[PDB]
Amino acid sequence: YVPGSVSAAFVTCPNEKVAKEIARAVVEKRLAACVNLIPQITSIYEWKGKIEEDSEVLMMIKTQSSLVPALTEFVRSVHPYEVAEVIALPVEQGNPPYLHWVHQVTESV
Amino acid sequence: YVPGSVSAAFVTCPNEKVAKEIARAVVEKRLAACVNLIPQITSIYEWKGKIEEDSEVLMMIKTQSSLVPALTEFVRSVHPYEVAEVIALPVEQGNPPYLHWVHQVTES
Amino acid sequence: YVPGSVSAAFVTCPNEKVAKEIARAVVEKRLAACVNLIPQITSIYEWKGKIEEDSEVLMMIKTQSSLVPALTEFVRSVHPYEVAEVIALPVEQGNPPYLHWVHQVTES
Repeated sequence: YVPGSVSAAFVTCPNEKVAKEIARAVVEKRLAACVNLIPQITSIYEWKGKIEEDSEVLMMIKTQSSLVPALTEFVRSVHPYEVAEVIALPVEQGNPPYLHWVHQVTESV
Repeated sequence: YVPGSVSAAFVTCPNEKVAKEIARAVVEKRLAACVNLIPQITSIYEWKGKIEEDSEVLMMIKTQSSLVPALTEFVRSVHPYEVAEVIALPVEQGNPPYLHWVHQVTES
Repeated sequence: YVPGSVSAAFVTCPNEKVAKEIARAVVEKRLAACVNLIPQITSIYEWKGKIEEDSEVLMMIKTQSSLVPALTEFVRSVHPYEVAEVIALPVEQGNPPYLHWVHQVTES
């Protein structure tokens, strides 16, 4: 395992149906090895000077770090918002056969 | 995008109502760009030798890394418990215009 | 605070009753200081040429970075999976007495 060669990316979505469309497509396209959907989130941020509280879904995405720029761009291309929240945090350690799988199921088309 | 220059911080609150109040507060004060609250969490740890399980709310907060010290101090004050659990993890990549927006709505 | 001396590990489990026995066991063995269980996740991934969506529980475990291999070995020895997902992310900043507490309850 090379530290930092896998990453967990977060993306938030307006509802569960868009989240699952997008989760299903990143995996079909091999941009990611798996996606965990966390429903029922409440997002709180400022917009147009006012504080909003939206009902959302958070996606946690496991992919190779070298693929996050293509993941992200795919995300921008389909996402309802027009500035989509994508962040990716490096995996330093883990289950060595899990990490390998992430690499396998996501490499070389 | 400068790697490491935005962090995602995670904070555990005893219930929705305090979590929402803190989340509102840190965003109004521009200590954070946005906060995701995740309800119906269960936390398990040792207390004075013995396993507990609490019912809580986990907050994920995005903000500039150089702001992590003040957010944490804000969270410490404001308080229910004595030791506030805040950890921040470095964001290495992501959607540039989004990360740019984080830096601007918390800017200096 | 030594940056990256604490880690946040994510483990995905089939249900609440499994995540909970593992959660209790890692805390008890002092492989971890604190575990949060996030219920009601959907996992999406390709298996056998098609998309699977399973109903699952995500655990988030705070512990000493130096303890992750022993954490991971234990998780793998008790976990129904057959390739359990365990990933760890370095905690670069946060609440120093909290982080000191993570180290004390898992002390070497």
